[PDB]
Amino acid sequence: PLTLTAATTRAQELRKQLNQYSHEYYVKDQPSVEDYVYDRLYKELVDIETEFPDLITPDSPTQRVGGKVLSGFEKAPHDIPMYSLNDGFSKEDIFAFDERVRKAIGKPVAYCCELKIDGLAISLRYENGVFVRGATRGDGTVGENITENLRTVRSVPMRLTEPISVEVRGECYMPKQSFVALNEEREENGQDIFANPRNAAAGSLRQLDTKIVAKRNLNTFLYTVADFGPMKAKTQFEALEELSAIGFRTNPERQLCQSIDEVWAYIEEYHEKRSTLPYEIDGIVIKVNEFALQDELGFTVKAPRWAIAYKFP
Ligand SMILES: CC(C)(CNC(=O)c1ccc(Oc2ccccc2)cc1)c1ccc2c(N)nc(N)nc2n1
Ligand SMILES: NC(=O)c1ccc[n+]([C@@H]2O[C@H](COP(=O)(O)O)[C@@H](O)[C@H]2O)c1
Repeated sequence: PLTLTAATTRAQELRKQLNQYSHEYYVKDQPSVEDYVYDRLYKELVDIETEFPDLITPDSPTQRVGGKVLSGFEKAPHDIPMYSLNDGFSKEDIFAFDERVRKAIGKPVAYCCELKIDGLAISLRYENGVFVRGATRGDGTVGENITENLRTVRSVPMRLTEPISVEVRGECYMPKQSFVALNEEREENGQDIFANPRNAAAGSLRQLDTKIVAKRNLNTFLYTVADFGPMKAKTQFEALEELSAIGFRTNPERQLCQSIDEVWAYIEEYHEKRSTLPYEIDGIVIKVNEFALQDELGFTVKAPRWAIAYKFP
């Protein structure tokens, strides 16, 4: 019953179908099929892999549960630095930022506005569509290679929609509910609770046992293209849409603003919706939308001159 030949073909069918369902469930936050449909196919795949372990692949959904236990993390260089952001705290700071931008560019400019997610910055590298390296930001030029841990974060694709080679960046965070649940479990086990979601996500990704990480319910929001590869985006808003197109999870609250006044309205809007979000945010990030204009503004030693983070008090 069921030969290696038949199982080999069936395994790929299952991985493709299950991965599509996972993409819808974890990346789109909108499943198409009921859980039992996914569970049935998943069990079939588990049976095939148990019978023929050689059919297990890096992109099989069964690998999300982890298993490897590292002795420590290897250094993860960032040839393209992961910059920090300059901060603003008042309406004055924001309009001041706009003034400097207009002074340098010589004309009004559009701004892509995004929410600043309270989590840990991460870099994801793909070669021919295959996930090959996951890394923390560290000090900006050198972080930690946490590839194995990130393989367990359900929203991180193991194989992209297109076999392209790129490096993208974003935030890995822990949703409020999972943060609450985790602290309750720690209280039950006599452990020190995490002070906030940020520390919980950072501590989770520092865990050497991938099995533990797999149960931490971490999620992601990607917003930066570091190595474009064949990507076509020419603006940040376009980049966000393209990141979504190739398979990554992006934050849906993004908005392209045609004026600094629209920018401030965005800030006021989400400062109010803040408590309603399933994840914590420490602010709003405002970026000159056009890459050509970002290039003109350049970077300071620490951050780009074309973006600013409005921090909530
Ligand atoms: C804007 C940027 C600083 C990312 N960008 C970069 O790090 C970056 C780095 C080299 C770049 O270009 C170079 C490429 C090669 C060599 C030198 C520069 C361009 C952007 C940033 C930082 C933190 C963010 C955050 N917490 N939330 C959101 N929503 N957005 C954020 N955006
Ligand atoms: N309906 C779907 O498309 C879908 C996809 C992935 C996981 N799930 C559910 O998520 C839970 C965890 O499953 P995984 O650990 O395999 O990701 C299960 O309860 C499963 O049914 C549902």
